[PDB]
Amino acid sequence: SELLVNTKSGKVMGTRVPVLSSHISAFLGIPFAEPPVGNMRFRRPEPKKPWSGVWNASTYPNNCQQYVDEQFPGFSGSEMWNPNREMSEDCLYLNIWVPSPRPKSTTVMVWIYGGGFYSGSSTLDVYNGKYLAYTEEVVLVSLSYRVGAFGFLALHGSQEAPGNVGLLDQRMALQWVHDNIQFFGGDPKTVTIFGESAGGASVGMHILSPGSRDLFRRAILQSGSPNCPWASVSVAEGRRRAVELGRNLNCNLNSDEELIHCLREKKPQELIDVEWNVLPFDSIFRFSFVPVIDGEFFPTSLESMLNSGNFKKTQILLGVNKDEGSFFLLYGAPGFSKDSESKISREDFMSGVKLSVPHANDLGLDAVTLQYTDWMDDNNGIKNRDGLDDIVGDHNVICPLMHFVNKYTKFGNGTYLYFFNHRASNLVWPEWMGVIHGYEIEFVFGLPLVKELNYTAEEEALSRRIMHYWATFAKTGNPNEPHSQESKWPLFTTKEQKFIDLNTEPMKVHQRLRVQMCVFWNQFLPKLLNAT
Amino acid sequence: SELLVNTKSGKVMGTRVPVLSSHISAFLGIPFAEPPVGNMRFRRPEPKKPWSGVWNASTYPNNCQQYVDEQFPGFSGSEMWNPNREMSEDCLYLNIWVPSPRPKSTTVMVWIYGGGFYSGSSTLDVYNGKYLAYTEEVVLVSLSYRVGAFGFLALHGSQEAPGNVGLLDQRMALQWVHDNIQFFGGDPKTVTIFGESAGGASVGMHILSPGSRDLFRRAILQSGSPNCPWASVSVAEGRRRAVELGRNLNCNLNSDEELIHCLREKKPQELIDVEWNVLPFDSIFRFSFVPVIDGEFFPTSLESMLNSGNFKKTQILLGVNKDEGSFFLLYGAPGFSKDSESKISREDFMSGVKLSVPHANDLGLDAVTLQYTDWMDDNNGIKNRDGLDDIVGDHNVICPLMHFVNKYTKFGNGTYLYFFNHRASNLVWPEWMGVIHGYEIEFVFGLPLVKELNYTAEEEALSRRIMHYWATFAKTGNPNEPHSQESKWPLFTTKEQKFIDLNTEPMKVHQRLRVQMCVFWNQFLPKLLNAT
Ligand SMILES: O/N=C/c1nc(CCCCNc2c3c(nc4ccccc24)CCCC3)ccc1O
Ligand SMILES: O/N=C/c1nc(CCCCNc2c3c(nc4ccccc24)CCCC3)ccc1O
Ligand SMILES: O/N=C/c1nc(CCCCNc2c3c(nc4ccccc24)CCCC3)ccc1O
Ligand SMILES: O/N=C\c1nc(CCCCNc2c3c(nc4ccccc24)CCCC3)ccc1O
Ligand SMILES: *[C@@H]1O[C@H](CO)[C@@H](O)[C@H](O)[C@H]1NC(C)=O
Ligand SMILES: *[C@@H]1O[C@H](CO)[C@@H](O)[C@H](O)[C@H]1NC(C)=O
Ligand SMILES: *[C@@H]1O[C@H](CO)[C@@H](O)[C@H](O)[C@H]1NC(C)=O
Ligand SMILES: *[C@@H]1O[C@H](CO)[C@@H](O)[C@H](O)[C@H]1NC(C)=O
Ligand SMILES: [Cl-]
Repeated sequence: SELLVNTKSGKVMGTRVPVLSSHISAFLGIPFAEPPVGNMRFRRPEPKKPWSGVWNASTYPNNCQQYVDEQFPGFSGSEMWNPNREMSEDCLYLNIWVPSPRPKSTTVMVWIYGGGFYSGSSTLDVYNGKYLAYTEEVVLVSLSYRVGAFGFLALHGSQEAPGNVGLLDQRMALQWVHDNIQFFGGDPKTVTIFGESAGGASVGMHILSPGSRDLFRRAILQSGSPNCPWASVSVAEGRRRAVELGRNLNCNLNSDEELIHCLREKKPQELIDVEWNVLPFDSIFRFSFVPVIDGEFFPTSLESMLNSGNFKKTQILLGVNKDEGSFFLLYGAPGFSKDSESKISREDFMSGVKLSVPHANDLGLDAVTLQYTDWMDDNNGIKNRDGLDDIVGDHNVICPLMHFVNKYTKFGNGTYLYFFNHRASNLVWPEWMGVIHGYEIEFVFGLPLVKELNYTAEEEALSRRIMHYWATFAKTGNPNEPHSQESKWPLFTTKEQKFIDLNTEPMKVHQRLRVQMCVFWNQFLPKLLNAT
Repeated sequence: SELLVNTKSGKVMGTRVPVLSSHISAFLGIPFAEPPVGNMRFRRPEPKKPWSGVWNASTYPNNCQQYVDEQFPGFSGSEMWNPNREMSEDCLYLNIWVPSPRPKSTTVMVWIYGGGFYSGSSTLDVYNGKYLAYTEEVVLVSLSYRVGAFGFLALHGSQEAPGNVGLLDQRMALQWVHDNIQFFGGDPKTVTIFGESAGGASVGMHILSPGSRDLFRRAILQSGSPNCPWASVSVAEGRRRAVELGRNLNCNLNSDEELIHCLREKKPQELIDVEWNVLPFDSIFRFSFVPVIDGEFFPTSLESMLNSGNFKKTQILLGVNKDEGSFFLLYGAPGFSKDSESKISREDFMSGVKLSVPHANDLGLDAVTLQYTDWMDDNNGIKNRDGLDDIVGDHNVICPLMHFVNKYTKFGNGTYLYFFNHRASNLVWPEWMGVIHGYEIEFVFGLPLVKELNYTAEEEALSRRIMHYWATFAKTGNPNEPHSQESKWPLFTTKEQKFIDLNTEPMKVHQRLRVQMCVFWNQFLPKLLNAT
């Protein structure tokens, strides 16, 4: 039987699902950890102890407990990212799409969802793996992990809430795949982890963390990077927010044991209701419970590891979207509306600058402002909008990722960099928002191949071109098929720094993605804020 | 006679000079102060004691003791700036061109030479005033003042060497014009002072100084302004350079009397020969002995005075050239040469900005470098050269002037702003140097009118238009004749900030001359240097 598979933890029964006038096998909601429930909230995951009988792996599992975005109720553009399944702390499950008939020892890609480390689901419509698994004949795995305080509360010193456990949640799913993927046709020696936003930074953290390196072969990062200013926090700061979360619920605060114990008696949503109140500043693109640089998952500072070459040396394919930051301005900055062109007064631009670089002193705010303001036209509400759009995208995604791409490529065995700048013909968001953070995912996952979704012919062609790049890279370490006729995506090299546009037009090679702005973000401004 | 004039100090006898197939009157070498020699070296000028008989005022006077530029011996492009007659401390003379026949109470323009306060002469071929006085029917005066240590050695506290005496020289010539220009057909109620480089800052400094505000009606500043970073020093820095100048001549240093008595014993060129060894920094566009902010010529800081409106309220006309900095890099900065295009390596560019901003910490040099480097092309030697050229131009002339013009226009009674960017067809310097510091002077003074000088027909028109702009402004406060078909040079206003190009093509109006770079130079970099 194709759908009955005996794993190291027990038997599993999947389901035949249809894809594009064909079918493949799906195993949905396979447990890989013990439920982190009760006195195991905030604790490192423990391996799923084995079960008797047959797991019904035909339905998506629960979603992890997370903040639900209700800004625009019923709007598809926002709720495609919201939980589509009941929420529970019992969430550590994974999904598998296997081609039919089952391959022998074929390539495995493991999807890690974003959502800023406080949200995200493996069961979203847009992460439906059946299209990619079927089209590129790969075994496709959605893992899940604890987000928010449940996944990343960090009281360095405590063994009851040490931090990074949502990252260990993913490491443990990776280990599950290492021990079990062969039973589905997967080659555990040819496993590509990929992920977007917080998922891309996660990928980058498994590249960096020694405990994770040996559980996967290659790596893809989309709009995310380990060193992003939002992607981690120091031990002291994570202790602050953890204790501050307690104060916000009348938790006794003398000791970690008593603090932890209070927070474990709480209902999930009570933690979630106050989760955002622990941030140091009025922020945009900042999140309360993210990884901590602890000396265990992360041996030292992310930057010293990058200098020393202290990370996994492999091939990586990574990139960013044109307008990473627009979605965050819409939600968190004055002057932005989903229902107007969001032309931005000067006064609102000043406020958006403040909210966009939380940590900058006054001098740093003046530098940022100067760097992005056209002083022949400082009242042009569009240039003020796009300018602050660039600010958020450059500060939080593009420039952090270029720092990572340059540091990594000095030691890696091959880098491929892309600039995704197609705006979907069928987009539900306004034109000012541009190529939005997360909207390359639907092309990665083959959704433009569904005729009823009404993407254009050349959008289907772009999706197939992207899936193949991803898949060919996952098999071979190179997005291209060598000595084949299609134009060849070049290696990013230390010296020439090439990268490609990803869109419906023929390929274009460029060099030095956003150096001018990124020199500011990665070298000048850090020197400026450091000086006092 | 018409050439014999009884002044309040004695009779002078001028000479009849030809100009453009006509003739006018010239009174050369009229003395306006007592010769500041021996024991009156470094001291405030005293007014010329009256003489008996007829002063031969028919040949140019001596030039003040100055450093003579010898980098290009016999080369016309630099020789035209050097003394063209004997140098003497006995140099406090002025020259007057009067149209023939002698007008009744007409407009008076008093020229103030530049030269970084260490050099310059009233008697250069480009400062010949016969063309301007004849063509525009004005009475043209050119004064002189002590330069270098002789004029600006400052030991504040002392009345033997108090500083600024070169500015007082100018004032006393202005006062001589107020008292005797009526006898030459000049209207002492309608005197316009004008000058270039150090002369422009001098004009500007008289606007601010109270003891100078009544000796003229209105002001022209070319490529200089009072706040230029090379144009003044504190009393402490002046005293430091004065004591250090003594040290270089093993002068007694225990007291100002002892130090000054020692410096009055040395021959002029002994002082000159060490004058440059007192700068605090390896720098370009910096000069040893310049005006002091003493509390008396300037009652408070240049900035506070501009803020409180503590200056003369009238009409000013002012402007800059396109490539002010080129000349200073040629003489002082690596990779530059008079006989190559002077493509600049990244290395020489770094060395370049270090000499341009000698007062800057490392964060400041970084900011400058970030501000003028194209990081898509950081090794383009042309872009690096031009970049360095703009850094010197903007920092030393343009942006200092723009700060002055914005501050002045709040309180003034009318501002006119120019941007001179014609490159003379017969120029003897290389193309890379562009529109050079000082090279619109030949158009102000009508040199294109001389057929033998080999200008174009369109350069004569530009000079004729410039001269008429200058004269008309001096006579009325407005460069525009108020009917005059043409194209009217708009008033510069606080809000709209209009200026005009000066070149051979029809006048265009723009707004916010170099606002982008000047926000950096006037607002951000100073705040950075103060913060760190
Ligand atoms: O961007 N949203 C902007 C935004 N929304 C809300 C509505 C949801 C309730 C709290 N929820 C969030 C909070 C904060 N930041 C959030 C970011 C995303 C989603 C909810 C947030 C920071 C301050 C504390 C509360 C409130 C404040 C906001 O500032
Ligand atoms: O810190 N050191 C400061 C420094 N000083 C100089 C002046 C050198 C000779 C002046 N002679 C010239 C003048 C002018 N314009 C010129 C154009 C071309 C050539 C010579 C010119 C206009 C104003 C009057 C003098 C050069 C480089 C420096 O770096
Ligand atoms: O331009 N600086 C570069 C420079 N030049 C020279 C020319 C020889 C005479 C010195 N005399 C001048 C000095 C300076 N600047 C000058 C500019 C024009 C003409 C003579 C200068 C500044 C530094 C000290 C002396 C020597 C040393 C230099 O280090
Ligand atoms: O700033 N504080 C944070 C913040 N939180 C929210 C609430 C969650 C909605 C995120 N849901 C979206 C996601 C992504 N892309 C989106 C594009 C458009 C609309 C929603 C998107 C990609 C990564 C996964 C989630 C909104 C705006 C914010 O800025
Ligand atoms: C597994 O669950 C699905 C969903 O309800 C159902 O269709 C199927 O019959 C179940 N299988 C068994 C053996 O219970
Ligand atoms: C990767 O490593 C192999 C051998 O270890 C080497 O030959 C190859 O050139 C490397 N490729 C890149 C892109 O560094
Ligand atoms: C001044 O005197 C006469 C005019 O009376 C003139 O010709 C002469 O050249 C002048 N003096 C000198 C030294 O040139
Ligand atoms: C000041 O100038 C303005 C125009 O710039 C004009 O009203 C007048 O010339 C001056 N004002 C007074 C009160 O004299
Ligand atoms: Cl002393």
